[PDB]
Amino acid sequence: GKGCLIINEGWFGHGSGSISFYNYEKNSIEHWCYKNQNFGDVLGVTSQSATLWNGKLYVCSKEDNQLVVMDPKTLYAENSCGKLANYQAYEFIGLNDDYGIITHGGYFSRINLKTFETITLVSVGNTYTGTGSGIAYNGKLILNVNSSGWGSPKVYTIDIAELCSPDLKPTDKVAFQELDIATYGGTRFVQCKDGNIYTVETTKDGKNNLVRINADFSLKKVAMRDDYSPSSFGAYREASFCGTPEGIFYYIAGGKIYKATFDNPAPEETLTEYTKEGYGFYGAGIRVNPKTNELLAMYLTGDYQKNLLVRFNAATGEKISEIAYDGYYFPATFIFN
Ligand code: CNC
Repeated sequence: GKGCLIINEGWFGHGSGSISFYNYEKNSIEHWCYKNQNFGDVLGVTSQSATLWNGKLYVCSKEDNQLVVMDPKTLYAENSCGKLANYQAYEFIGLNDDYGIITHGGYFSRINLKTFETITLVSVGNTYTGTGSGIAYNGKLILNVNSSGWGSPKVYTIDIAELCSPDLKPTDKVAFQELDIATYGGTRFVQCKDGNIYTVETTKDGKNNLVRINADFSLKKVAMRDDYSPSSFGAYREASFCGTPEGIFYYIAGGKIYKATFDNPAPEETLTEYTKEGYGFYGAGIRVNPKTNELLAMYLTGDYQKNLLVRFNAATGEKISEIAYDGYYFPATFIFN
């Protein structure tokens, strides 16, 4: 069936995160989709992020069941990992066939994708401040470090081959370089068909730059809208910044959706002026499906009891559909398969 997955934080203090399914053909929402496919097994507490990697869906939770690896189509569990570490799991970042990264509120971990052995790296620069998103690119991990913490760490690059050493120990001072990309909050990484990476700098003074990272790791910057906000490391969520392989980017700025490019990074024109009265953005806020030309938007009310998903045309901004539903879900992000 045509649709999208919604990763839910879940109701902190009351139950787990969960996976909902917005069926577009039915214009219906189905809840607890992982649970109902896996004989009552559940995600952890605060399911914040998921990642597609080598045909599997990795779903992170901050606490308890910190990682579930599942089939993207069926949601049948490959591995329900339980607690990986004494650090909160934020995101999964793929390195290769053998290894991934788990980001945290302080440090980051290497995870073996066969065994689930989790090694937390405690002496890699100022990654003690927290790690957000990241991406594997041209033999390097590009890592969103919490620039708001002590020492103002900028984006790190780390050699994947060094990270993937079979002799890696938690105290190894794995070499890094800093890129000139301040990330005072959480950012995201988009790979385009040019073979470059796109991300969002947010500086100490709150200026937002769209940053192209080249295959050489040299930078080109252009100013985004000043009213763009990253996600806060105070309560880590995936940032709103996303985009297509064609170089069309989307972000939330001043509570409105913008379509942007590298040539038009700070648009005055919105994608849409859509509101529903008393619904505000939550979680990641937006994600684009490049395969369908669809932008999905997630909202809830001020008391968190009522939820809204809206599906737009990603080119023109016209509303295709919406669905309103009750419950303490706290939507985190969208996944398209
Ligand atoms: C609103 C909110 C929320 N909060 Co606060 C945020 N942002 N929060 C707040 C505020 C509560 C009061 C208010 N203004 O309504 C506010 C700003 C004070 C707060 C505070 C904090 N929050 C924090 C975080 C990280 C979190 N918060 C969430 C619970 C995050 C929530 C999201 C979620 N998925 O649950 C959240 C969006 C919704 C809570 C709610 O209204 N639920 C409905 C209500 C009917 O249920 P309830 O059981 O009575 O809710 C109570 C608890 O949620 C409690 N509480 C709230 N946050 C925390 C955090 C912890 C660690 C603990 C033990 C309790 C809480 O306060 C609520 C009383 O109204 C969280 C899941 C968000 C996220 N997705 O990461 C997350 C906890 C993750 C985890 N598994 O540990 C802070 C550490 C932020 C910071 N750096 O200061 C801090 C810790 C407070 C503490 N207890 O020590």
